Amino acid sequence: SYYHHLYFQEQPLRLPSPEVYRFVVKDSEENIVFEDNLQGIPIIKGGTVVKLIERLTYHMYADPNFVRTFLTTYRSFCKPQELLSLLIERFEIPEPEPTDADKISADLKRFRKEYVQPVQLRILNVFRHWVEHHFYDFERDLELLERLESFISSVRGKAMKKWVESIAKIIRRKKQAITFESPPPPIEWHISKPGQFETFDLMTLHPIEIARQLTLLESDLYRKVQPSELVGSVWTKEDKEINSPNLLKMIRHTTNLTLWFEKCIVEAENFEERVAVLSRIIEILQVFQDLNNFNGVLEIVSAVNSVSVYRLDHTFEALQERKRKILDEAVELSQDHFKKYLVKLKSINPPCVPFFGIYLTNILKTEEGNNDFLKKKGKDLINFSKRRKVAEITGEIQQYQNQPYCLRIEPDMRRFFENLNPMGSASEKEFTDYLFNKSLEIEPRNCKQPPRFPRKSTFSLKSPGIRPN
Ligand SMILES: C[C@H]1CN(c2nc(Nc3ccc(O)cc3)nc3ccccc23)CCCN1
Repeated sequence: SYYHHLYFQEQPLRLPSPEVYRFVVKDSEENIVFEDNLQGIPIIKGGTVVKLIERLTYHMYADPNFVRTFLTTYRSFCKPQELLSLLIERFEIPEPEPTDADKISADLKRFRKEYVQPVQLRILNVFRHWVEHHFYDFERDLELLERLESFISSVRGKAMKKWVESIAKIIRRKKQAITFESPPPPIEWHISKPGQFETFDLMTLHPIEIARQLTLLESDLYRKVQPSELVGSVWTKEDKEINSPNLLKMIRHTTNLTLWFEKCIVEAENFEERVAVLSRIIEILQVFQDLNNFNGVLEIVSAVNSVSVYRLDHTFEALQERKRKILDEAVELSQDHFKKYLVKLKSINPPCVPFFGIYLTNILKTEEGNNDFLKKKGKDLINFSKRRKVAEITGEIQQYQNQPYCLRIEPDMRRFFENLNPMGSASEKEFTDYLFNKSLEIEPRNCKQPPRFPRKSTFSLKSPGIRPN
């Protein structure tokens, strides 16, 4: 009564009624649309969530690319509990009502072999991919895992036991949860010595080791970001702390470090000390560059572009020309929408830390420039092509996440950079206003030379340089 729709048309497969199994409703413009201008598997443009689930577990062929993109992006259109219920509903396939003749027929044998078993195995593959690559869904919702484990314990049949045991094995391993191929260089120390963590500061630590330790820290933060933290702009929305925890740590580290570089410059009231502070920051930038940490490079560029720093003409003119040329070459990476940076990224060799902000910007642009739904007369369809476009960008982020640095962690220095709090008790607005007022104090408008302020420390301003020892 219901049927599934090259050089010969074979007999149609008989299916159960949609009244008892939602997924066999005929495809139409009102429930699924394909990228027909794009090219063996048809590319899904959008559909109802029921049709997306049907195609996620399609009986005719496997679709690994859709499975991957779906499981990365589905939270922007479907809740995890809802997804599990839909997959279970998909699994529990009723057989077509036997005709007066059946009351095993050839049609029913076809149905179990061509439809039921393939769809059920597709679902088990989706479960496997789900727990393998998105197990945080199950850490975040213990009931979701209980439902899944209970369901797979109900799956009968020798043919499916190996899939069930493969899923259970992954769950087992997930619930349970540094070597060097060549010797990392010795940790570098300047004025602050090992263990003296209360004296740690921008000018007392070694500029080489500041850049190394910030690079190890930023590499770790970058590596831990999952693509679903970026989908649907969830890191800016209500539940951001639950849905984007690693992304937020990355963003907040960058905010704090950029403000700290600004603070170090503007609070150096003594002119010669401030020029030495800026010069040291440029040396840290150089080492970031040597390490291919372009996140760190552009954090420093961002800091010197802050108004309170940028307006310090006397400080930039007092820089050695050699320091000026290094700074300005890095600033030019960012110009014309990061043209030169993007050329450099495509050519570098690992390990590296890419500039994270450009991905965030491109995802926000894509989220804003595409509608979540395709508009229909009846129920509007989920715009899946939008999610694919976002997944393309998150796929780029992941290329650089398995690239460890041959550098030794310094635990005290790592804690120092994890605990930076340049704002004190000020709000961001208060702190920004404070920095600008301090800028005005240390280089007043139209001063022909900066006023004299006392030196802040009694140490040499001389850098140890960026040659490793
Ligand atoms: C004279 C500038 C001062 N300045 C900067 N100068 C330079 N380079 C520079 C070239 C020639 C020179 O004689 C001295 C410095 N690089 C920067 C990089 C990041 C932020 C600001 C600046 C800030 C205001 C613009 N006017």
